Amino acid sequence: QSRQLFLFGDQTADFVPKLRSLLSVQDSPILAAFLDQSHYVVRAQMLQSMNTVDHKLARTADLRQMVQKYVDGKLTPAFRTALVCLCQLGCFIREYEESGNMYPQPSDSYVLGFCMGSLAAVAVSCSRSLSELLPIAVQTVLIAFRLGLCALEMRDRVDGCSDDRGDPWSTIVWGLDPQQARDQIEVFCRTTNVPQTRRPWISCISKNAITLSGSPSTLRAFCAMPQMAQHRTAPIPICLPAHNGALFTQADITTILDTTPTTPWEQLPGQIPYISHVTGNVVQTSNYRDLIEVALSETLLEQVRLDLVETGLPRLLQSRQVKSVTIVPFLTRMNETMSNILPDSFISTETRTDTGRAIPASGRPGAGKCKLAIVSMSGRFPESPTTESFWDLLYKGLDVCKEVPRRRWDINTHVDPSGKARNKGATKWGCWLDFSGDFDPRFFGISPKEAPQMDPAQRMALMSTYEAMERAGLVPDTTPSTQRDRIGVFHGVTSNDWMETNTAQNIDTYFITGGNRGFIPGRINFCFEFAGPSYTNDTACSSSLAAIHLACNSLWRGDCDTAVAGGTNMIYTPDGHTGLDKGFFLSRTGNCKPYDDKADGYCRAEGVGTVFIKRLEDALADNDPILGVILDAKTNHSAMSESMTRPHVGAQIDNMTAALNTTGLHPNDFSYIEMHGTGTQVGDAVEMESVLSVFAPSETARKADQPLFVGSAKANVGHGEGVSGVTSLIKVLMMMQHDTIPPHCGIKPGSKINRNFPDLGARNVHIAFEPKPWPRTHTPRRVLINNFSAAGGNTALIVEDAPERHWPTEKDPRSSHIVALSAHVGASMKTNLERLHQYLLKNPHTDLAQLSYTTTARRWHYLHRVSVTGASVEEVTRKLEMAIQNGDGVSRPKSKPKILFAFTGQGSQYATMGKQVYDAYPSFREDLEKFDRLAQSHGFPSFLHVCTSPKGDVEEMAPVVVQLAITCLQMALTNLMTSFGIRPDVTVGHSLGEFAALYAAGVLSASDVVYLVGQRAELLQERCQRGTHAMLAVKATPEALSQWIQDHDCEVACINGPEDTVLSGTTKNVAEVQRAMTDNGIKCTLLKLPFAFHSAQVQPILDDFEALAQGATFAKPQLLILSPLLRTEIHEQGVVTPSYVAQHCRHTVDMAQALRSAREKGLIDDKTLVIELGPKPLISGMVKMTLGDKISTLPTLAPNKAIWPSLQKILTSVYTGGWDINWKKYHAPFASSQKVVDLPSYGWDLKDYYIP
Amino acid sequence: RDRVDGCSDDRGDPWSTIVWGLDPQQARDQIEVFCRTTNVPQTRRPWISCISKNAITLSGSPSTLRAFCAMPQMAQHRTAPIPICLPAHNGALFTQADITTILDTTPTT
Repeated sequence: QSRQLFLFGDQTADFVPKLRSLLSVQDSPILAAFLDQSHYVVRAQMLQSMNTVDHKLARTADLRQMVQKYVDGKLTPAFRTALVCLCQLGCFIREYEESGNMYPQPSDSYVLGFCMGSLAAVAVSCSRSLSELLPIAVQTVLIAFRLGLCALEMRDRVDGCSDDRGDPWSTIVWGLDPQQARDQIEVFCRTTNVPQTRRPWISCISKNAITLSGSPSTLRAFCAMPQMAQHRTAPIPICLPAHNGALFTQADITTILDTTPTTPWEQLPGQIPYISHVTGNVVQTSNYRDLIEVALSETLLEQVRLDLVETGLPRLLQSRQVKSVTIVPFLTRMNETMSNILPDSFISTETRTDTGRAIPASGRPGAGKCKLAIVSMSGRFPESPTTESFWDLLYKGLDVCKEVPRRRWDINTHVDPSGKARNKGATKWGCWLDFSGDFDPRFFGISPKEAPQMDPAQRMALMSTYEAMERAGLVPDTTPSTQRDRIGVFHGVTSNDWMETNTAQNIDTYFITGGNRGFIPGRINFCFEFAGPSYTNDTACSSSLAAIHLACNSLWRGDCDTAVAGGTNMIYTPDGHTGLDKGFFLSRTGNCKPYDDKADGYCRAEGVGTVFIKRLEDALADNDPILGVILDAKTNHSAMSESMTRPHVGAQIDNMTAALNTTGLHPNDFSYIEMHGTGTQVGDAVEMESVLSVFAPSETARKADQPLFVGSAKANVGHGEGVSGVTSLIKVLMMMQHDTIPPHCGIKPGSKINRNFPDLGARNVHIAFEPKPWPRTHTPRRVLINNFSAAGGNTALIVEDAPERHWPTEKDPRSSHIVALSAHVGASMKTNLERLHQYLLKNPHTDLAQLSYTTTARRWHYLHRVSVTGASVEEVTRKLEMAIQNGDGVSRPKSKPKILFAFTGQGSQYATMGKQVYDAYPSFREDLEKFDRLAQSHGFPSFLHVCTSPKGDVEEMAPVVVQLAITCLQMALTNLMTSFGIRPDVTVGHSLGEFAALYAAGVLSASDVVYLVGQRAELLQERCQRGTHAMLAVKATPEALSQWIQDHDCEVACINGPEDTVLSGTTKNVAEVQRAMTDNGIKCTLLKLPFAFHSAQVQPILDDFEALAQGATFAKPQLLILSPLLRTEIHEQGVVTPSYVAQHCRHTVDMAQALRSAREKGLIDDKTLVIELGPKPLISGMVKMTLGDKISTLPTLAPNKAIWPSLQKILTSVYTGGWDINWKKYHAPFASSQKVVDLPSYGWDLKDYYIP
Repeated sequence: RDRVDGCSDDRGDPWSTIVWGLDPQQARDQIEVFCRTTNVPQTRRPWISCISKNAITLSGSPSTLRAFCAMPQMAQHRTAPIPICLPAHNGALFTQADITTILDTTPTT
């Protein structure tokens, strides 16, 4: 039968690319565990067996840093053995963890390893599943690291002068017989007098070649001599001894297997047969420890005989498969090489190779090992009250360095000699925000008296946070990630001006409480009701970026699902100017002016900045507008510096390298570096060499046609000293938005770069002087952000490009759309209306469905409200203009109108009933099909064909089907209105709609309504006779008809209004009454019916129907029920019983009296919404005639009409009344429109709360 | 469960019980007679969920199920309640359409 061969290679392989592949896999738990544990064990072992100087150079915290330091020549040759074994085992683990294949088994597998590739073979052969292989593989990696240390020691014991001579200890010589090579070695060593320990030896004996190992000096002298010139040679870059039984001994292996006891040697027996690379035979079955010892003996004590392997492997299978069915192909699984040899030696029989990754996808990577999506942003910057103005200022390369105005403080009042007194300034520059006093306290539930005592930074942070929340379409408690208890606030602030100390004009009890320093995030938590973790950070000049790091850490740990990371910097008290302007740290000139031969300092600036961060999975599920993705945050300290102030090049290099190692990206994947650009003459020099060392190390470096640009927002707005990190992140996100690298304003056109950067261009590192196109392509654009502080802390943030998801374009079936606006006052209502109107005029091509989705489902709805419906953006624009002109929302609302559900009788049936809602909302369709199945399980025929098929009207339809169709349609409509959030306050049904009213009131369950209606209809069909009675609609008061009814034996069926009554009786009596009152001028309508309820025709079924109704459960009403039978209200448990339901079908429907009594009792006023549920509005006329024209009746369905005008009028009226709609369920079945449109920001009702 | 007993949001009482020493056919006949005599709607009838060899399990709405057991001709049998409060194992209440709705958000190519 077929078998599989697993092959493992030696150290000669190229493992760095493959190992880099393993470190990037994402949905493999065992592989991640294997990498973590292998690094842990090697980290433990390398302290014991390394000297102090060599350990400090090679010390690593993670496997990615180990792989980095290996390629930099900071490790030793001992690490190569460990890393190659680790790569082989990780490759096996990934191959079998991604395909989901059955683990290799003893009876269908073989394992073979070459020249230290046998350790992984032993580990794999001693396992039954991938769970048992994890600890064994970690132990094997430890043993492989110990094998490398033993060979390094022997290398130094033979050639102590070869600490630098890591030259090839081996070479390949072609066309040389082993015996001739042996004799030549002997003669050369005898003639040249070489010590016995330096003699060459043959490591490997292949068929067309042999490998010669030895000390580089003697080996090269032996090869570089006559009698070997004919042979072609190739050095092998390995620099360790091996395969020499004259140098190693069993006692060397015993030292390797020292820290590896397992209580039973057979704790791990062997399963898969094992083949030796020095014999070509199957090794006798043993346990793990006895097989590792064999592997090390073969590696260090014996010659690797590849010719014997090639001869014996074919014979091994031939002796086995011959006893089996037949010799069949061989799957060959490889890790480094030696496949290509096997199919050639095998083409005599059997061979194949492998590949695969075919298990179902999973849930996205967890809280860790996952990217963080920035979904919105906001802030305030100098001369930029928005992020749009900030970009417009970046684009042209403006600097806004400016002196203090009289608004904050007048320098002329400070005119005085050298400031040796208190509160004496020494510098005059500074970039303040003119718009600092503006606030809207009422939006945040704050008294206008309390507002002046608040810290301005706090108020601007509040408004910016709301703006960022608006820009992401984030509504708390609407998605799993936006539950109020899963939202944290992470603020970074270092200097608080006039927040806790200065105030003297006014003091109250609520002065220090509420604003100490922890009340910025605390007040954000309280005002927005965020009940997750809350922190503040002081890292002075990297407070905001370190706070973003803390927020990312909380998101990676799982402490929150959404993070609000920001920062503020205020200079309201200019006292800080004096302190810094003593060591020349501050500047007596303009803006920061980053790296150049002109730098003299930096200018302080104020600002605010907010970003909302989620995990990428949560933002993808919420349909949020991702701005960018965070890949890694890193922080360290430049503690090993001459002073805290002095920056250290090594520390910054280490931080940037750590970020790069974590992300797994090459330095050539980065197109922009956002530098800290402190502005000091020497400060920027250190950062530039750090950047070049990390990113553009040399000329002709990997930079060939991929330029790197550098710059900093400190050139445009100054040094934020706490908002620098958020400012830089916001700048970088707005570069991806506009696909443009802004010009750099640090260097004047007539100036020159600093002489310490002589050949920036030669390295392919440029500084934009004009806006540069930065197009968005299929390859994401990566940016590195840097932040430093004079406290010594360094933060580095790597930001990627957001992906392109699908945005499923598809036409929306709706013909019109609703656009909703709201505000907490009238001024804001007018402002928001004007802003949306201007926006739509400026962008006439916007999507209307997505506009509706954004305005309704992705917004919070305040007191004042407005709605508009249009078929296109132009119609909506006209209607918005009319709303602006007429007011429409500027006046306070009131009274929250009551909602009455009215259910129509049985004269409203028609084919294709409610088919438009059935085709619009899957929930309605599911409910209707559920009710049809429920009726079928009750013993009644299916009625669903009434509401879908257009064939057949009354010919093939019995009363049961049409009555059940009407009733179940009304119940489904009730469920649909309940989903949208519409809760009735009272119910009323006419004749057959009474049951739906009871269902809506909570009295009956769905089965009890179906049961009662169907049983009543079946009794009617069975007992009564069709066509005996008739109904007569008469335009006369029921009192005036007493004589005509008391003489012709008729009866009053329904009293539908003050002058509308329906009479019932036999056909002869009905005709006689019609003739009699026709001659009197009365207008009558004759209705022919097969069965006449509320007449004498239903007497026989009364007793039977009352007995059946005993089985139904009548519960306590949950809401008022208007009873046309009792002509009063029902609000107790015992009123509705089987006796009530029996009388209802026989006595008169006094709809007029029920409505009149409800009006008198004050239960329904004229300003209440009467939502008419049913196939056709008939109680609307009753309500209009009985109560008046001042009551609004809202139909649902109609025979030949579109639902959307009617459905949207209900939602609009309820929404404008003051009630809350479940807008997410109104938009749910239309995925095309579920995209957030970038609309204007909130129309803040701003006022100047400036304190003198 | 809510479609049959909307007044059983609080009545999460045992929708099932175990009755020992009752033949399935005798239980079926007694259920039929009780339902015919007491005029119970077709959706509230008891049904046998499980048929072991020594016992059977009777499922139904708690109100009708307890009234059926709490009557003569079943006093002899020892009964215990199963604290489960959901319907199941009833082809007269569920249908292939319910299963199709269940397997909605589960396509594999």
